[PDB]
Amino acid sequence: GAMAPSYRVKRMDIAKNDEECVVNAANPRGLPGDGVCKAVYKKWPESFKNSATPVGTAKTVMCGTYPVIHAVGPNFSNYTESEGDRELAAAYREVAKEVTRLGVNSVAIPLLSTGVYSGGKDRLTQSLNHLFTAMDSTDADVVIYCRDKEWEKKISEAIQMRT
Ligand SMILES: Nc1nc2ccc(F)cc2s1
Ligand SMILES: [Cl-]
Ligand SMILES: [Cl-]
Repeated sequence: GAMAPSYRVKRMDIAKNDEECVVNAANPRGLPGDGVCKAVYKKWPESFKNSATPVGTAKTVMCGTYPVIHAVGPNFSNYTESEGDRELAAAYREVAKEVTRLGVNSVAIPLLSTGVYSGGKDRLTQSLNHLFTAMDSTDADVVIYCRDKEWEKKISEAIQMRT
């Protein structure tokens, strides 16, 4: 793992990450989708061979030797707040298992269920806290990707708060 495991946040295209593997905010059917999922499809299209997986799970497919971890957050349009929250926590726990199995020293990760799966709500804090619960016990350097200038500030603050 990383010598001093850390969290960082960058405001850029996750398709341009400088990490040893990437987490896709995937749909359950392995379709190209939109947002992060569309950029991942354009950069690593080979990774979508048999990528379909249920909500609350993660499935890794290699693009050459570069791992793409397809993590399926819930669509809060379809789920109750209670069941959506349980599936969102589960998806990040499956990501932590896959990152550990792969033996990577770093991972690029988006906030799951915060874009077109958010059901039109701000889920920054909900999704980030589930990311921390899952990844805190791993020793990989985690680099969180966002697009919004205000989200970059709010994620940076939440990382710095814990030290
Ligand atoms: N290509 C893209 N990368 C990201 C990374 C984070 C994000 F929130 C949106 C996008 S769209
Ligand atoms: Cl960029
Ligand atoms: Cl999303």
